[PDB]
Amino acid sequence: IPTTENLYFQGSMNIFEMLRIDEGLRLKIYKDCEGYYTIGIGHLLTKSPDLNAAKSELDKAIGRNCNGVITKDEAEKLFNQDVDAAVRGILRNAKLKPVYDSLDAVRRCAAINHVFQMGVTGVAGFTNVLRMLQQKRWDEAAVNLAKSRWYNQCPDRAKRVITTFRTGTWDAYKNL
Repeated sequence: IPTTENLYFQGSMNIFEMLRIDEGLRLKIYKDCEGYYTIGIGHLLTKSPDLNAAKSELDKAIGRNCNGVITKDEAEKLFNQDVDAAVRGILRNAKLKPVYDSLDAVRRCAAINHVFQMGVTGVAGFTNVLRMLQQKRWDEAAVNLAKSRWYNQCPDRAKRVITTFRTGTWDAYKNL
């Protein structure tokens, strides 16, 4: 039985806290599970193997000379920008918006997370999953998500998102 504290947990979770868990928080340029230069909270700098391109993109995104290092406040501002971009990317897209609209609040967070991670065209190409979600076929959607390269090449970053699509609860984010 959920305790009073347990019942409060869902109000502490939102898309920012969700992606923060999946992406982590790093103040220095690093390589993600696919070897792509990344910083902050899952901000992909470039797909280039050239660290110099990544640092260039960094200074562009932050607006100062960073030399590969940012502050927590800066990470958070960039993260906020990226979350907004993912939400906007869903809402303007004729394929993703109807699916998003059909989902409950927690699965909506999973959708924004999915888009943040894969980008709009990658997600919008998941024809079967999108249909399953619209039809509330949660088990099937989750099994199909678990076939994707997105999940399989980097399972720890995607696994909680898939669980959340399956359940529409925050359970995968409890007890880290």
